[PDB]
Amino acid sequence: SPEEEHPVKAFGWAARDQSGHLSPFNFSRRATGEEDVRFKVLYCGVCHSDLHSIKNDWGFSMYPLVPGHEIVGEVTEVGSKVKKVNVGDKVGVGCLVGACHSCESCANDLENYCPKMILTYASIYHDGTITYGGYSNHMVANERYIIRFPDNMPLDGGAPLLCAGITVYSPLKYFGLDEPGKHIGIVGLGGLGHVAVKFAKAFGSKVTVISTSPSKKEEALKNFGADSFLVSRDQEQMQAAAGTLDGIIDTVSAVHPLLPLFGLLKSHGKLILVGAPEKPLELPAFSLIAGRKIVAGSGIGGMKETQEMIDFAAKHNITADIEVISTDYLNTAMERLAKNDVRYRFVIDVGNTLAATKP
Amino acid sequence: SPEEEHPVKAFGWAARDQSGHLSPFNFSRRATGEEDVRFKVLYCGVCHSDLHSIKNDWGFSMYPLVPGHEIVGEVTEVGSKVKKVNVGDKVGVGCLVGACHSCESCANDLENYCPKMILTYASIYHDGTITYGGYSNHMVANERYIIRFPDNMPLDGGAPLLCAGITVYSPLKYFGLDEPGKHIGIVGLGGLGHVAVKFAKAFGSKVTVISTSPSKKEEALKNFGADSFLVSRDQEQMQAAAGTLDGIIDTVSAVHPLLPLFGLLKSHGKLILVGAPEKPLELPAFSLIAGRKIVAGSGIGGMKETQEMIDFAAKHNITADIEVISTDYLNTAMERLAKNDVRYRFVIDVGNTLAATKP
Ligand SMILES: NC(=O)c1ccc[n+]([C@@H]2O[C@H](COP(=O)([O-])OP(=O)(O)OC[C@H]3O[C@@H](n4cnc5c(N)ncnc54)[C@H](OP(=O)(O)O)[C@@H]3O)[C@@H](O)[C@H]2O)c1
Ligand SMILES: NC(=O)c1ccc[n+]([C@@H]2O[C@H](COP(=O)([O-])OP(=O)(O)OC[C@H]3O[C@@H](n4cnc5c(N)ncnc54)[C@H](OP(=O)(O)O)[C@@H]3O)[C@@H](O)[C@H]2O)c1
Ligand SMILES: [Zn+2]
Ligand SMILES: [Zn+2]
Ligand SMILES: [Zn+2]
Ligand SMILES: [Zn+2]
Repeated sequence: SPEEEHPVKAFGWAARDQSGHLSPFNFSRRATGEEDVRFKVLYCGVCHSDLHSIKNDWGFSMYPLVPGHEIVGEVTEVGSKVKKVNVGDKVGVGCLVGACHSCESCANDLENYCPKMILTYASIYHDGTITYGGYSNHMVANERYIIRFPDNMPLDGGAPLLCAGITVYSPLKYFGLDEPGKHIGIVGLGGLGHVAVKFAKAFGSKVTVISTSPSKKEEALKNFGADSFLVSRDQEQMQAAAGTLDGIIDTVSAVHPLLPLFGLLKSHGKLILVGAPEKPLELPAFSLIAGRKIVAGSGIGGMKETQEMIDFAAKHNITADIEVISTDYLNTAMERLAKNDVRYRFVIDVGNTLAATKP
Repeated sequence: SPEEEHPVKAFGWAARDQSGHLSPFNFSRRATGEEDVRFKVLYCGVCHSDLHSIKNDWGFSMYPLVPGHEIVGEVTEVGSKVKKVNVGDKVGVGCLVGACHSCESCANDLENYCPKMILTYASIYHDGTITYGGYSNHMVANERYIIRFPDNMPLDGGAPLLCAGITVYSPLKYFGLDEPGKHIGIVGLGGLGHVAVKFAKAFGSKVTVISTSPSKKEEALKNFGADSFLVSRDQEQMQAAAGTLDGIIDTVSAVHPLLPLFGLLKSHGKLILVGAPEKPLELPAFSLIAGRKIVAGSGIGGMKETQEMIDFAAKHNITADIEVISTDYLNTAMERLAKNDVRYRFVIDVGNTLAATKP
């Protein structure tokens, strides 16, 4: 049973089937190994991936499932061989908790592209046990997967950077879209989306937000500093912005038309997909052939870059626009997320509200 | 009318509607300008694009339509300003006959990606008249679009290189798939596909052919030098070749599964689409995200590279494997091409059979 699997008792909220209903769940975590860092969870951002997972949208879900991979907390214990962290330090854990550490990808700081990468939740750890996420009281992870939180970085506002942040920061850098002056488009002004605008602006790029929500126009332009706001619903407005973007970061969580997006790209432009739709997208061959355009994918980021990303965010005072919620509000929050009703990221105040939900 | 539009009478075969039925057609071409090169058409390869066009598969077809853009012939007249071409020289014309010549793309020898590029047929020329292709008695084109044919290359066997050849040569070079030690896959062993294998091997790469025709195995391995032949519908064979390719050149002219192709690619692999299916392809976001893979498109090539391509082909004794046909066999040939019944490129013997079809 989950409660007896490991020596240290743990408590959190989990889903038991694809209805995705979350409720109190008792389990356990391994003892602190020599290279392990144990910490009390203070905050955990809510990623749409969490929603996809509890609902089994991708079909890769095993239950019971404890989601959450934008975890921030305070160190309570460290193994005898830990070097970069001390008890009391503020740390975080993203989407990864392990990898093989013996392949070219891992050697090149790309644990995220390791064929044996281990996800923070819904995966199998090196000890053969299921991984449980951040919607819980405490966490333990190997030092290589521990992110050191900057002193000038709010614990709640910076939590989403652990997944949303690195996921958009990584491709902007890798695909050479972080050049000042370049025109970058962001599709879907949601969790990853609004954070992507912030990073793009910090890199000095001109940003165009492509959205299905006219109500987000003022916030996109006046608060996030987007240079242009396009409603994908408006074919008229889209055509007027034809061939204006050097690259696009698409964060849409559902199947959506790609044709219009390629139209916004300049010759040789790049469309980067980071959203994880449940089903395949439509790709018009002509959209790529005419202008030698590219469509690529990107997943989170390696551990080294994740730390570099949070260090950059702290220097540029970048944080997510969050709505802090109590643990018992999780099911309502999940429905609001499904209905595009959050501006722009939910963050669970685990440290102050989880304990009270114990039956 | 086509016959009165220009001063020089011309004769060829054209389609009048989406049925694609080809028959004798009288038209005309402009007088030889100061920078123009006029030549008698000796051969014209039959590209599947010709088939797509006459059947109006893409919807951009204007009728009457004279296809053909793998044109080879002998110069009969040259303008006073022509610098490198002389009467009697063997020359060729590919998919392009013009561009703006005042933009960045043109300046970078990429007339093919110029927004005002002018296709050899079914386009509008600088004088506002419709362009007619190589299924005709003679051709006239500005010197910048004239390819100088190498002395050691057959006029018929080399004709297909003008479109099929440059189209596969360009991406191999551009996406860095032209190096020994690289394992490349070619999807669809047809007109473009078989020439692609030849160039790939000439570059020194290891080549895997992915086909739906098992009868093509022997020719692929024995004649073209492919190192591996995979039947795309054989899941077991495809599975065993998982993650072995650095890149893939997809020439398929119809909708086909991309998921299996992504499976063959190594991490960070590139899938290059050159085939032009009318309907959209299915693109699973996870196929790109898991491994940071790319799908790109490529169209023919610029004039500078087209000349470099044919020179490279001549140096390596590369030619298309053709079936020479008489002009009056065109409708039967189009039916066979539609049914994937040619090994591997039809080439019209215009110089010896076109005139005979004049009533
Ligand atoms: N690959 C990776 O590494 C990675 C990492 C984290 C998350 N993801 C994935 O990225 C996606 C977004 O996550 P979030 O956490 O950013 O989600 P979110 O907060 O729900 O934001 C998605 C944003 O997209 C738009 N959208 C939703 N449904 C749409 C539809 N049917 N058509 C067009 N636009 C639609 C909305 O923006 P508008 O109101 O502006 O239209 C919505 O605000 C999820 O699929 C998630 O699993 C991938
Ligand atoms: N973008 C550009 O610059 C450019 C330039 C020239 C041509 N093209 C386009 O490239 C495509 C190929 O032209 P070709 O002239 O090379 O054509 P082709 O000679 O007909 O060859 C297409 C080859 O693909 C495969 N194929 C056909 N139907 C298929 C199906 N339903 N499923 C899977 N494979 C299929 C067959 O190979 P197997 O027998 O091995 O399966 C066929 O031999 C056309 O769409 C053409 O318009 C693009
Ligand atoms: Zn996430
Ligand atoms: Zn590894
Ligand atoms: Zn062609
Ligand atoms: Zn131009």
